[PDB]
Amino acid sequence: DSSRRKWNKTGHAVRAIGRLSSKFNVYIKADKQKNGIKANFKIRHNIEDGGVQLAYHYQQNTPIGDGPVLLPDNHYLSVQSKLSKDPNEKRDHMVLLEFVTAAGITLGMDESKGEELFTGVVPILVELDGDVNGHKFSVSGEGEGDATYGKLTLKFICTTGKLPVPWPTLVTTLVQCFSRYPDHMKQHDFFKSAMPEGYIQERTIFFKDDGNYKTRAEVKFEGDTLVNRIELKGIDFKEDGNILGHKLEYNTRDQLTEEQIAEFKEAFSLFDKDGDGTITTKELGTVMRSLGQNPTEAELQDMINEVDADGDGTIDFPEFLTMMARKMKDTDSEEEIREAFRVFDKDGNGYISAAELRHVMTNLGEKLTDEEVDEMIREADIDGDGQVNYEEFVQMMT
Ligand SMILES: [Ca+2]
Ligand SMILES: [Ca+2]
Ligand SMILES: [Ca+2]
Ligand SMILES: [Ca+2]
Repeated sequence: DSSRRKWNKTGHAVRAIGRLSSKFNVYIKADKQKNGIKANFKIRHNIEDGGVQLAYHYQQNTPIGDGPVLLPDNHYLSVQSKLSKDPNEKRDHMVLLEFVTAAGITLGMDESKGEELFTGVVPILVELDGDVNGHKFSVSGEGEGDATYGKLTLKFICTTGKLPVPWPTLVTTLVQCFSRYPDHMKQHDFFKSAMPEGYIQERTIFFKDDGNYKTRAEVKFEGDTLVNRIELKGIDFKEDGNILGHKLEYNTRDQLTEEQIAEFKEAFSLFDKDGDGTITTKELGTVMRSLGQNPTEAELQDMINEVDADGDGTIDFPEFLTMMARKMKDTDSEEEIREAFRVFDKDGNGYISAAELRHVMTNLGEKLTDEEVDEMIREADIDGDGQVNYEEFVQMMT
């Protein structure tokens, strides 16, 4: 089991570097000329019997009123969503709990008049009129937002009967003014600064190998209620694809196992060489270099920033756990592991020998004995040739 733990560990570190290089958040930038903002992000929709349907989002927001707004430096929003059902509700519907937090600006230490409209709980009304491939529909929703906690609680109904697209594909269209901006980032909250007059939010959402939604929404106060009024047009969908075919998973209740957390702590340790419970840009750097990469300082800083939910400048184990729960496609993961193979196979002969394995594991800070190295080789060596080929490496690293 201990040669297997060493392979487990190594596979997890290789995958961790890939995930630290991926972009899962909502990336916001200023658009000075338009007195607003742009955003881009990808949503990974789980496909019921396996796989991920990507939805590439592009976004622009512009103020409705004439007053000055806050134009942000580059940052992101991190969103966690739960979709559920009301067992009493006979209409086609969705119950949504969401938490949204601004991050991506590094404080490096542990901890608008519009903003005043958000200091407590605010009631919300949502209205959507859609047309996807000529299928006309309407959604109505109501709830509350509490921007102190970044929290949204809403129930939505399809008021025209059965919803012709899956509910998860509408979540992003169905009030980013309820994001929680940390105290060090209040100057960057464009969304609240545009209130009460509000903003227009426009998106195009490209479902890969399928159709697209284009949306236009007005988000503004009407008296004390924050209202999101939306028109959605979807075109070029496949009648048989994941959207019009209802092939998408509703809720992804999918928490990590105890063994998996156990395995992820061992991977964490391989990064956290000083043992202080944190991974710094330097520690990440050292691991990346022993795996044949040459990241710049700014690239290390960006990688940590992508997962540094608390903005303290380092990755702690909870942050690491969130990151390792990030899905990469079966075939994404794949270039990482190929790269790793080429790094392990020092002479490039297509086999990792025991001497080459030792060399790398040592540089990864496992000091192994002659026997421990042969134990690892034997574990992976399916064809018995005494060395590890690509196909055998894949088996161990996945
Ligand atoms: Ca450390
Ligand atoms: Ca952190
Ligand atoms: Ca070799
Ligand atoms: Ca072999």
